[PDB]
Amino acid sequence: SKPQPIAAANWKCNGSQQSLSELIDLFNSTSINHDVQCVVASTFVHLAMTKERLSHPKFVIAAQNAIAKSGAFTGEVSLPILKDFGVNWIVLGHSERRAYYGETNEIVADKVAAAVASGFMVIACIGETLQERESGRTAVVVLTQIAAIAKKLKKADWAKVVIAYEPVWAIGTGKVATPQQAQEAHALIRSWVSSKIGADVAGELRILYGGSVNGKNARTLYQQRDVNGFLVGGASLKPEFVDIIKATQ
Amino acid sequence: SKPQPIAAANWKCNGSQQSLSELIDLFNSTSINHDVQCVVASTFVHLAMTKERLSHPKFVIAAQNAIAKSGAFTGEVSLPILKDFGVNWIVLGHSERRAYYGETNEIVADKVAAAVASGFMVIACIGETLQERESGRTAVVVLTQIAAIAKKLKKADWAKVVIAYEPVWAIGTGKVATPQQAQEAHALIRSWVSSKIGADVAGELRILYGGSVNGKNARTLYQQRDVNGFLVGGASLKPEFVDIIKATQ
Repeated sequence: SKPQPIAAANWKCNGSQQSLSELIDLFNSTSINHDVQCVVASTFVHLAMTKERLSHPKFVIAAQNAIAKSGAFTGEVSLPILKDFGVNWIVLGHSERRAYYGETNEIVADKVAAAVASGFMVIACIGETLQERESGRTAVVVLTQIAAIAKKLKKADWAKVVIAYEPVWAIGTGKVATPQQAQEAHALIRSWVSSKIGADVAGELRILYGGSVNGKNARTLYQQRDVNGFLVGGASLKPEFVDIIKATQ
Repeated sequence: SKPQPIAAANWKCNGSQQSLSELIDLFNSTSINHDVQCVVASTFVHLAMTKERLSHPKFVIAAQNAIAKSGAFTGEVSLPILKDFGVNWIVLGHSERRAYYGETNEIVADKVAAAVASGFMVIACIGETLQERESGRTAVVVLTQIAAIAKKLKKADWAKVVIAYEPVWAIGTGKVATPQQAQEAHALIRSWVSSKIGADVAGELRILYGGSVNGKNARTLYQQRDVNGFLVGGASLKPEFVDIIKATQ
C-alpha cells in the first residue's frame, strides 16, 4: 500500500493573470475521483488570485519560499505573513534556491522547522548534483540533507512533512533519469527514515519525485514502489498537469 | 526650487490583513493638498489587497524587489509578472538585499536597467557602511554605486529614476546621522549627476533620504536643499507616516 499521493504544481517564476485564470479554470472543471492531494505553488504575486478562484476541493495552495520571521528583510516574505494570508502549504529548499540563493542544508533545516512549528505542511527538497552522483556520493549526500532537517524535528513533526527528491544531476545536464534510478533514490530516503526515525514514520512518509515529469512518463514513474507523487515544473503550466494527477491512481 | 517630492513607505517584511487594512483606511481618509508622490511598498503577498483598497489618488504601489526575467527561479518574482499585475513602481538594491541577499553593484545595476526598460519608476538605493564612512570613503563609494547604475542607462532613462540615500553606517550601529550629514551626502550625488550626466538631469532628479525618519525629524530633514523626500521603514507602518507626508510641503 501507499500513503495518499501528492501531485504538486511548482509554477516557479511564471504566470500571467490571464494564463493562470485559464489554467485554474481547467482545474476547477476536472474530475478527480481518487485519494489525491493536489498542490498549487504559485508566486507570491498570484496567491491572492489563486486562493480566490481555485475552488476544486482536492486542491490547496502553497508558497514557493519564505523566511522564518517577519522584520527588516526588504523583498522577503515571512511564514507569519503567509499563515495570516491563509496559506498552509509551502515548498522549501528547492534546488534553485540552493543553487542561486545561498541556501545551505542548515538554512533549509531552519526554515522547515519554523514552518513545521507554525503548522504548515512542508515539501522539503533534497538531491545531489552531477559531481556528487558521478563520484558515487548520492547516498552520502541525500542522507546528509535529510539528516540536517530531521536534526531539528520531533517524531510528531514528520506527519507534516513531505520529502521531494530532486535529481539535480539530471537537470540541465543533458543527463537523463530513469524510473529505476528514481526508485533507487527514493528507497534510500525511505530506508533512512525507517532505520532512524521509525518504520511507522517511514511507511506514512510521502516521497515525491521532482525531476522531469510529463504526461507520458508519469505512470511508469508512479508505478514504482517508493514514489508517492510529484513535484512538477514545466508541465504544470500546461493542461498536461491534469494527465499527471491521473497518473496517481 | 525642488522637483516634486516623494514620501515612500517601505513596509519591508511586515504586515497583516487587518493591520494593513486599517493602515490603508487612514491613508484613504487623509487630506494631501500638495505636490507630492506617495509610494507604498508592501510585500508581494499584500500587493493585491493594497492595489484594491488603496484609493487615494496621490498614492501608487510598488514592489520591494524583483528579478529581471521570468523562469525557473522558484521563490522569486519577475518584472514581467509585476507589470502584468499592474505594478509600476519598484525599490531596488536596498541595503538589506545588498547585505543579506548577495546583491552587488552590478546585480543592482542590471535590475535597474531591466526595470527601466520595461517602464517602471525606480527607487534605487545606495549608501556606505560604517567602515567605509569611518575611513573617509563615502564619496568614493557612493559614486561607485551610482556609476555602476548610470553605466547601463541612457539620458532619457534618468527620468524614470529616483535615488535613495541610505546611510547604512548609521543603521543599527548606534551611530546617529544628522541632517547636515544627510544634506552632504545628497549634495555629492547631485554633483555627480550634474557633472556627469547633465545639470538638466541633476536638477529634476529626486534624491530621497532613507535613514531613520519619524514625524519629529522629518521637517528639519526635508528643509535641506538637496533632500527631496524619504524612503521610510518603521514609522511607515504607523499613522505617523501621515505626519511625514506633510513634512514634504
